[PDB]
Amino acid sequence: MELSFGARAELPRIHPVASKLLRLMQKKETNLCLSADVSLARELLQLADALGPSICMLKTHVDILNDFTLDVMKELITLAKCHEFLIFEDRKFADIGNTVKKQYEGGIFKIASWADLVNAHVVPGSGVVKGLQEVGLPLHRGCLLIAEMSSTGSLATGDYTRAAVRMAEEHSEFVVGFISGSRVSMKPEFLHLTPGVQLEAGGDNLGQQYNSPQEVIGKRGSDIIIVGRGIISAADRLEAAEMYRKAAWEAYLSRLG
Amino acid sequence: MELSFGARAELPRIHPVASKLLRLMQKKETNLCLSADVSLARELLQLADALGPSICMLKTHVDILNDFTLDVMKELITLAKCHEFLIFEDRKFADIGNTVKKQYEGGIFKIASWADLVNAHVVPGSGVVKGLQEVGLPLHRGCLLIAEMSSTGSLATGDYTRAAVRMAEEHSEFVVGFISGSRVSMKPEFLHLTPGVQLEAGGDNLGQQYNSPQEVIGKRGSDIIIVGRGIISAADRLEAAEMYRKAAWEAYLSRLG
Ligand SMILES: *c1cc(=O)[nH]c(=O)n1[C@@H]1O[C@H](COP(=O)(O)O)[C@@H](O)[C@H]1O
Ligand SMILES: *c1cc(=O)[nH]c(=O)n1[C@@H]1O[C@H](COP(=O)(O)O)[C@@H](O)[C@H]1O
Repeated sequence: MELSFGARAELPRIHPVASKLLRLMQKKETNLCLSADVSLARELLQLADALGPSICMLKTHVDILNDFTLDVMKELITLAKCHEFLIFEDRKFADIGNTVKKQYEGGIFKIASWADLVNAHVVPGSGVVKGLQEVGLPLHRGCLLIAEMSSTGSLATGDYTRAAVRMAEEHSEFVVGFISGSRVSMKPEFLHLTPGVQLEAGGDNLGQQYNSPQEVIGKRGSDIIIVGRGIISAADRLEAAEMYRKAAWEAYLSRLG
Repeated sequence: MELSFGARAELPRIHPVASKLLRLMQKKETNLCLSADVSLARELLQLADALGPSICMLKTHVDILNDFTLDVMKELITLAKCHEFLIFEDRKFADIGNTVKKQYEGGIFKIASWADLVNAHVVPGSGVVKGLQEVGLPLHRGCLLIAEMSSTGSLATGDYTRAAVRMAEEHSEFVVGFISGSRVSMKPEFLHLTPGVQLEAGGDNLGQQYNSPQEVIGKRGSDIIIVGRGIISAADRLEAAEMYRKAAWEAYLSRLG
């Protein structure tokens, strides 16, 4: 039984961060996350401002920003509130719990202070989630677990993916969904976000593989497309964003009815 | 037909970085890597200077340093050159090749500019290594692949571990060995480095598990122990470093002869 984003936002077990997201997806008619894979703060903020209306989420790699400061992140928060989107830092945590706790809270980035969402690899075992949760819980943050990857030779398959699902189910106070290539849980309170998305067929020269929004959202039952180069490489990033938005939104609408 | 570290340093297929490491290990009689898990530059630099003579390597998490600057790294390299140890950034890369390339070279940290060694998880497939190599090779760097993890519930087992070994063999120009709990490769040009080490049985509250140096080096056939809290939390960190060095060194001597 397929529910709209708006209905899912009111599910009994839903995390407030997942609720917030689903509500804005419904309101704005977007299930598109911009992967803002740029090196300049000015470009990041210019993309966030311009594309903000078209997106439900902006995904960051702050460790690639040459001119990162916390003040940059303050302005990004301002744009996120204005345009109504979540910020997701794609840190892809993959260490022991005691370490990831500090990497999340601390250092120069202070990721927990500005990121609504983060993600973690499950390879280290559930300790990884426990450590993140000690930081994220009071801050009303959420976490996505990496159940599958988009890249060639990914080992995130079979029993590995199944472990990802179990680990999410067991930490549903904090874990709000998955990075995956398709639906991996049947629990509707879980979000499925899918990278490796482009309109055109292809890949890159470093193992990345692309599937279309229609395939990912429509056929494979994912919720949100994550799109970097498909948009960022365009001349007009706004036009490209709208193209991806409409593709993902209509694929979603068709699955519902 | 087990060779000494000194002999392994001279193997025809040895990587230059491994060779440099192996030689200093023999020279200093140390197969101990300090995990310098601290939040202040001053403390990182003080531990490096004080414990430098006892260690073959210093493992960093730069993303937990509250006051990182490239100047702090410049100074660490000075100490590394003085005391003769390598710098290993435990970045645990776990993303697509295109992304890790930028995370390794770029951002605020510019890891490749100062870390002799980095490590990577094998979960994304070989693209993760291809991406890092692009930066690492011109900069005369090495990489370790994470074949096993020390934490409870680790998924880095069986076929995954085998996959890591194959990936290293196929990228021997850049990959110099492993993060593992035991010997995973029969090829003597590869290093094995083992975290999750303390003299006493136990663990932490967040899934870390400990085995002793004699167990790891002696019975399980690893080359180097990685030790954080076992040293840093001791009252006397110098004496602590010396105990771990002597344990790991003796264990190595015994396995050899
Ligand atoms: C993370 C996990 C994964 O399985 N695949 C990924 O590509 N990523 C990240 O998503 C973005 C993909 O961007 P693009 O191929 O659309 O440009 C990227 O930031 C990568 O790190
Ligand atoms: C990395 C990989 C692994 O399998 N286990 C690990 O513990 N780590 C890193 O090694 C250090 C262990 O420190 P300690 O338990 O001796 O204090 C730590 O920096 C962890 O991130």
